[PDB]
Amino acid sequence: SISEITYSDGTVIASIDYLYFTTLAEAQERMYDYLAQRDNVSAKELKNEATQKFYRDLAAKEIENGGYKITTTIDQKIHSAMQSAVADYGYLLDDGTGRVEVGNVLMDNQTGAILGFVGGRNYQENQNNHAFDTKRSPASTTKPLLAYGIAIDQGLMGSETILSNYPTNFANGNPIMYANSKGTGMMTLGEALNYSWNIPAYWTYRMLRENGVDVKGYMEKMGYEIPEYGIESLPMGGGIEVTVAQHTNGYQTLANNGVYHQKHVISKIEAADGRVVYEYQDKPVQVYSKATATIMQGLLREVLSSRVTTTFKSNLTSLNPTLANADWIGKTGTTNQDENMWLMLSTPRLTLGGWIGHDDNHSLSQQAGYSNNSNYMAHLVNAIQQASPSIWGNERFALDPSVVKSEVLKSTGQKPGKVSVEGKEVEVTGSTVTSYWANKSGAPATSYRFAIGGSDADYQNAWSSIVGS
Ligand SMILES: *C(=O)[C@@H](NC(=O)/C(=N\OC)c1csc(N)n1)[C@@H]1N=C(C(=O)O)C(=C)CS1
Repeated sequence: SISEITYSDGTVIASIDYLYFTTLAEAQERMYDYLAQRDNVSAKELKNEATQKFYRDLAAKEIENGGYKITTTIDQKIHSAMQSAVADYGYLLDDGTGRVEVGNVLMDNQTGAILGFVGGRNYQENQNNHAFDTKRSPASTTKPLLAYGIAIDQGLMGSETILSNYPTNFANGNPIMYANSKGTGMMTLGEALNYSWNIPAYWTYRMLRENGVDVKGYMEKMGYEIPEYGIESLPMGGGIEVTVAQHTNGYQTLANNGVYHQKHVISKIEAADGRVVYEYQDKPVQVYSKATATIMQGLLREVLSSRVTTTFKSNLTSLNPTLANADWIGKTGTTNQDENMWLMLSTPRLTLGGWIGHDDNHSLSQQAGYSNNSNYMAHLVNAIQQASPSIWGNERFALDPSVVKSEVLKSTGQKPGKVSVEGKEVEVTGSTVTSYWANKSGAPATSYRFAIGGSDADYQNAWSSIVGS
C-alpha cells in the first residue's frame, strides 16, 4: 500500500497544481517534528545543520514508503472554485507592467483552518508560491494590529480619539510622507484609518514606546517574527516582511473577537495501523480584549465603506448585491513605489488575505491596489460564494458589552470641561460624539494635549481654531 493526502471531506488529493506541494511540504514538516521527537530525543542539535538535512530527508521518505493518511483542511469545492477564479479573472490584475502575481489565503475565523488558497496566476508558467513562501511588507495593513489595535487595547485610546497628522520628521530630519503630502493637522482615528495617513500611526507606536507596552508580546502571540522592534516606521510596515498565509492569520485574530487560532493546512496524520502520528491541537489565545477587537471591527468596517483607499465594496455590490451585504471589514496597504498591494477582508465567519506584486520587485501601476486588486478580490469573493453558498455567513460583527461608551467633543476625542489656553482658562464645548473604549473607565477629560502626537506649534494653531466656539 502507498501514502496519501486528502481534502477535509475525505477525497484523495494525490497519492505519494500548488495544491500538491503545499500540503506535502506542511505534511513533511509535521513529520520532521514527530521524528525529532519520536525518541531521537533531540532539542538544540536540532539547531546543528547537518542533522536538519538528515531529518528533513528522513521525513520525506517516511511519507514515500511509510503509507500514512494525511488529512488537510482543504474544502475541495472552494479550492477548485478559487483556482478557477484565478484562471478566469487573474488577468484583471495586469496593468501594463507585465504579469502581476497574486497570493490569497482563505481562512476559517474560528478553527484557523485554511479552506483554500491561490498560489499565483499559473503553477505551470511559474512556480513560486505567493500564498505560502513569498514575503513582502504588509505596509498600512500593519496599522490595525501593531499600532491602533494595541493602544486602544491598553486603554491609551478609543474609537473617536484624535491624532496629529501635522507635518513632522523622522529623526534623520526627513519628512514623514503620505503619497505626496507633508501632513494636514488633526484628525479622528476613523479618518486616519480610512485614508491610511502615516503620521498618526507614527505617533501611536511612539507613545506605545514611551509607555513601554510589550508590543512584541502581542505580535509574537499571532506568529509574527519581526527581527527589530526599534524602528520608527515599524507601524507603517517598515522592517516587517510576511507571508499571505501568516498575515491572514493576523486578521483572523481581530475577526474572531481578539482570539488567535493558529493557522494550518494539516489537521491529522495517521499511520497504516490507524495510529495517530500528528493531530492538530486547538490551543486558542486571547491576544486582544473583546472590547478592543470588536471596537476595531467597527472601524475596519468603515475602511471599506468609505471606499477611500479601495473600490472593493462598489465592485462587489455590482457583481452580487446580496453578498455585498455581509458585514465586511478590511484594510489595504501600498508599499514604496507601488511595488506591492495588500487587501485583507473578513466577514465574521471567514478571512480572505490577498497580496499582489511582481516577483522581481518592480512596480505596479498606481491604480493596482485601489482598483485592480479590489475588483479581482471581489470576483474571487463571488467565486467562493457560488461554490459554497452558506460559507461567508450572515452574522453581524458586534460591539461587545464590556466596551465602554463616552460623550466627547468631536473637536478633541475627550470629555468636555475646563482647560488652560495660555492665561485665559476655557470652557470647552461644541458638539459631542459617543467614543468606544476598551478599558474600565472610558475617555479622559479634555486636556491641553488631547491628541496622540503633535508639536507645540501644532497644538497652538489647533487650539486657536478650536477657539471659534
Ligand atoms: C500604508 O501602507 C501607506 N503606505 C506607505 O506608507 C508607504 N508607501 O507609499 C507609496 C510604505 C509603507 S511600508 C513601505 N515600504 N512603503 C499608505 N497605504 C495606502 C493604502 O493602500 O491603504 C495608500 C493609499 C498609499 S500609502
